[PDB]
Amino acid sequence: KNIIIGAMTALITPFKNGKVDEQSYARLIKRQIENGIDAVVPVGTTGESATLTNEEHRTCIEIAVETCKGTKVKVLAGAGSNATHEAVGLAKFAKEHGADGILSVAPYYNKPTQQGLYEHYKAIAQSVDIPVLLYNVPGRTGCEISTDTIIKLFRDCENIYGVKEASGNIDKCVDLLAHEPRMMLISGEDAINYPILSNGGKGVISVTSNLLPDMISALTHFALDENYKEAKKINDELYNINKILFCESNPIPIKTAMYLAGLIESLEFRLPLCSPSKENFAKIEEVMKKYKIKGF
Amino acid sequence: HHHHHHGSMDKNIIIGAMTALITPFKNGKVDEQSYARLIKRQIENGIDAVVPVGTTGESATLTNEEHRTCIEIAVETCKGTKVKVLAGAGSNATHEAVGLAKFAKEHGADGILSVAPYYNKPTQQGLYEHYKAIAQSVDIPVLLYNVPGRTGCEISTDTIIKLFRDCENIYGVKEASGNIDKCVDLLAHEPRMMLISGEDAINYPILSNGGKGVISVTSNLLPDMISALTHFALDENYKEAKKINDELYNINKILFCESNPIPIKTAMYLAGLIESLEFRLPLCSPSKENFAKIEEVMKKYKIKGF
Amino acid sequence: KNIIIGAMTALITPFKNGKVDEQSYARLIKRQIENGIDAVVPVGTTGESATLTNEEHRTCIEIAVETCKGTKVKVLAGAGSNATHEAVGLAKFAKEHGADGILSVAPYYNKPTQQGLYEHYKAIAQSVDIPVLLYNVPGRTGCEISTDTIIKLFRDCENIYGVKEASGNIDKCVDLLAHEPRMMLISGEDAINYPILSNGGKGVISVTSNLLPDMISALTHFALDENYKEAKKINDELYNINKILFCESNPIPIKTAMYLAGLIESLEFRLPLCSPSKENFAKIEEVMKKYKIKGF
Amino acid sequence: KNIIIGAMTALITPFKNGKVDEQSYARLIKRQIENGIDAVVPVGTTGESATLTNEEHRTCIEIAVETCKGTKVKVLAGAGSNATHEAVGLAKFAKEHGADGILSVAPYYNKPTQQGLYEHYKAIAQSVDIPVLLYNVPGRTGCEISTDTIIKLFRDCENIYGVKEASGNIDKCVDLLAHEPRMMLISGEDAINYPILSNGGKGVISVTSNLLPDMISALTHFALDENYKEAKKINDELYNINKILFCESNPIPIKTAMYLAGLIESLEFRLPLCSPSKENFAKIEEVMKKYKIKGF
Ligand SMILES: N[C@@H](CCCC[NH3+])C(=O)O
Ligand SMILES: N[C@@H](CCCC[NH3+])C(=O)O
Ligand SMILES: N[C@@H](CCCC[NH3+])C(=O)O
Ligand SMILES: N[C@@H](CCCC[NH3+])C(=O)O
Ligand SMILES: [Mg+2]
Ligand SMILES: [Mg+2]
Ligand SMILES: [Mg+2]
Ligand SMILES: [Mg+2]
Ligand SMILES: [Mg+2]
Ligand SMILES: [Mg+2]
Ligand SMILES: [Mg+2]
Ligand SMILES: [Mg+2]
Ligand SMILES: [Mg+2]
Ligand SMILES: [Mg+2]
Repeated sequence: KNIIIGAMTALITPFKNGKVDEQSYARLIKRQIENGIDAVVPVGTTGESATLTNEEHRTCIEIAVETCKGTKVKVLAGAGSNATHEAVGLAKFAKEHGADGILSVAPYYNKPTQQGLYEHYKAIAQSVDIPVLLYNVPGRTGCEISTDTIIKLFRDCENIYGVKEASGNIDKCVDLLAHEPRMMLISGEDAINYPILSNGGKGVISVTSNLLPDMISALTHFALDENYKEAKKINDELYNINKILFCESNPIPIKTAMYLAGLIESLEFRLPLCSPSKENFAKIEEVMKKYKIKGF
Repeated sequence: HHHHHHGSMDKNIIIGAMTALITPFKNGKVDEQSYARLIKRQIENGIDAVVPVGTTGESATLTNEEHRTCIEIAVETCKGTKVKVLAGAGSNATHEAVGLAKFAKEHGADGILSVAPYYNKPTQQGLYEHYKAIAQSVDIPVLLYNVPGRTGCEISTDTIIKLFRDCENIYGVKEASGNIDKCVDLLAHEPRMMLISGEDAINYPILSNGGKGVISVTSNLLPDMISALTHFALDENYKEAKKINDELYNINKILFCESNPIPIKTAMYLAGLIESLEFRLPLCSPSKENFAKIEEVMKKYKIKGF
Repeated sequence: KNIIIGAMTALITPFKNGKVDEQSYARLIKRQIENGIDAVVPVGTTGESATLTNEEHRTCIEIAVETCKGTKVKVLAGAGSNATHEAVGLAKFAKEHGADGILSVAPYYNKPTQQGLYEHYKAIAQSVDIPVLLYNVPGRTGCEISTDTIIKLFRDCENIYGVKEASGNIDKCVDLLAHEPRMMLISGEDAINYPILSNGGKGVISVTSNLLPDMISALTHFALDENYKEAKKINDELYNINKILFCESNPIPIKTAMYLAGLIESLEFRLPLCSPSKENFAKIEEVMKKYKIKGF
Repeated sequence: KNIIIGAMTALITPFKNGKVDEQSYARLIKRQIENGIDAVVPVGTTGESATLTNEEHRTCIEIAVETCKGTKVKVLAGAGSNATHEAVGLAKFAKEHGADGILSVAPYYNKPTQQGLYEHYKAIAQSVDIPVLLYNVPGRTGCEISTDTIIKLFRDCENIYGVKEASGNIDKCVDLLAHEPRMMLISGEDAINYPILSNGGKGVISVTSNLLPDMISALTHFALDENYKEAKKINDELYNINKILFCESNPIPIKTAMYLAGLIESLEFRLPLCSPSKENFAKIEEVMKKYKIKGF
């Protein structure tokens, strides 16, 4: 099986005058590459998938692919949708425009059954010939991909090689790798990156790495080298910033932090996302003071 | 200039017994001629309003063109009758929801339903700005829609009341949260709003506390019973309304043994009201066990034909 | 069946120098009788069941029985326990000492199965010949008595006549009375007293009635006569105090309010229960100013 | 601080004819000592604390103390209660009768505030001079000891040295040891024993070790010696039995399994606990067949 693992960043999407700032997007991706990141994920939840147009979603995949040329860094394109026909179209676009793989979030809002989830992902995997990583985040979608469904998809479909888990459920992470140890479990919760890696997870798809790419990369690579002491030391040091980046719904805090660090020009969202409360803005600024934030 | 005193300024409303219409498919396309026939069946069985393309209508998997087409068919079919069209126009992107709202206005809908943004979990401030922009885009009634089990977010009682008091067109909320405490909270602090039940099994408890209508899944199958329940309740004949709500519990519950609208489409198919048990992925046929369970509950109810 | 319905009060237990103030207990119950209450419940959760000794628990049942002699008010003695042999002993004491019926909370902490709950209540009901009211409060016990178990118990044991529901689940209340309309459903959540009664419930067991017995009494009797408009008006007017009485864990706010109204001499709890925060103390006082509180 | 760490067993309490089988209890403890277990915990939830009399609870502490005398195995006596005066009395008994420390579950059913929890445990810790381990299990108690309260108690009272966590929340486990790495975090959920130990936890209090003391012992000692690969291997191999032992509420499955293994003479509980369902009886019987169960 082809795989995409290691330290990965769920990229924020910067706006200027309501438009995607395509030149700041490329600059932010190069900053990730230059700080030890193994792959980048354009247009996930962190990238404001919901409020981009279909053209804008596709444009950001192209920029990521272009920016990573000549490097070892891969593009795991965000291509999920709650409509199977939309998700297949995004999968085919990413394949035909040079992405190395795709991420595929579980359908949100319409709550498919486990059978429907299996048929949803089977259609996606049959549409392309590049790796497909499942993405489970029940707090946002309203549904859960069960362990049985995940494992069945891993064994029945060639391109499906693992799952990104954002469920705060370490028991399920043990369940997954105890019954299918060949799968690639990827952490989708920054605060518990180390516990997932220490149980055999093979990477992270990170919000914090937008701000601190070198620290997330070092944490992951320490763990992959079985230097558990050093990986845990970074995970413990990062807890305070990992928590404050979710005081409000992601990506509101991380964009606030990137703005306070001078890495994005303006603190701009697309509705229904908005600026954080003045209280939480001050809380984020205060937590940041304990970390050394790399520039460009 | 904006202000905070819209509560008692005359708000156009859409209340009574309302149906969240299923969307029939034929060879993967919207069966536009079965859609019109089903809406006419609703009109002839005492329903006061219809809601095209909600969650029950598989809004998520329809294209933008198909979503707009189904609103047009509903508007056309209810012309010359007392039945209103409350167009489903929600989106998790504010610019999409504004575009749908303006479409519904410009093509003759009587009002709009607007679900709270799903998946991206906006803050209460974000929800306020989301709804504020939608309501300022049109001049027809806007009913908020709270269903946290599907969206991942909740519109607070405080936010709902602020929107009611700050914007002219927001006139109430459809609640699908299984939280009768919140329903008491809403009408005790803002009794001028229209609380609409979005949970069939508890239609009567919501109406008995001052709710003014239902937006029902069960009425797809049994429109006469849901309409009679509501009109009994609106006339304060609570004994007869409760008697029907009790009779419908078994079917109200079994219609969610799997995720709506999988059971209701199965039942409409078992009743001969649609030609195919067709969904758009990721939705699918129910399990064989749940199929039998649905068939088996239906037998105790009288289902009106065409 | 023989039943105990209507407006009922979950009595607070006052302490004086670390012992139960038995003369304040009697004075408080007499205040309930004179303000339209139909029954009183000694030693529930509100009465600090957990921290009373077995002798004090039994003494408090005795005081309630004595005080309601010669009146229309009944005593529904609190007799629950998470050990069946303890719950049987309390039930038999209540019977032998003149209680009109018993309330029996579902076993807490040890989480029995539905089969175990059935055997638990069957042994209790067979031990006495007075009415037994089940009590479901999953947020405190960790278990739920299923609708099926409640209906089975109602139909299989002669003296079990209903359930007190404190689960915030109006769907379950419709389920209960649609499938077994002969049972007595009793509200155990003050804020939704009117919605439960309007669906056919026949009474409440109230925390707020400790402070405002006349208002809860009028609400219940209005509703039982199908004067729903007048009952809803009181339920709506009581929402603010109904909510603030749970700003902290019951019975901390209600005992605070009774002290703030001068109805008890000292604001004393038994650890692990404690006085509320300074802020919540002031918040309860401010909500109270909007209500008419009867004295002695 | 004095501490009690390592691989520990939450002992089942066998009954025979409705009484505690005191000779089987001692025999079971000797089996634990002989399989590398570092300490035993009499009368927890697994020991049916709720349904034992005050005298039976105290007797089982005495049997554990006597059976482990002259050996290296410690006794961490279960002494919790939802009434502070009861918990202090149990704590003093354990001290006066030779226990090495005490475990003290957070108060169940009456839901104290964080301030009440602090005063509850401060009173317990001041009553004795032996180590005190807190016990958080919100699914059974209805309350949670916050990270702040645990750390404050650890820093303010000499005897309080850690917490047994049974909340399925690895984020909280990272939170605890990142802000107070000197405390002893003890796993209270068998399925995730290895992830908690891999983050710096120093022991387990196990249900599964009743049946497989050698395997739980080996898992813990592998982890404490930083052989993470071998500890994970055992944790992964134990997942199936760890899960089936909670198909129904603990200790119903574990007693069933001990009965099926011939380690106790009768499968009898005290109401409200009861035998499992017939299908669940068969399910436990299977999972056991994949494991090698040591005898006496
Ligand atoms: N509002 C749409 C937009 C999708 C286009 C970007 N992926 C959704 O969240 O599904
Ligand atoms: N999957 C998209 C499609 C919307 C198309 C119009 N109903 C969504 O649910 O937002
Ligand atoms: N702590 C004991 C007290 C029993 C005394 C009677 N309520 C319990 O909660 O079960
Ligand atoms: N049922 C009481 C009795 C305890 C006696 C031994 N701790 C309780 O669970 O607290
Ligand atoms: Mg995706
Ligand atoms: Mg700046
Ligand atoms: Mg006409
Ligand atoms: Mg909508
Ligand atoms: Mg107000
Ligand atoms: Mg009781
Ligand atoms: Mg008791
Ligand atoms: Mg009258
Ligand atoms: Mg204990
Ligand atoms: Mg735990």
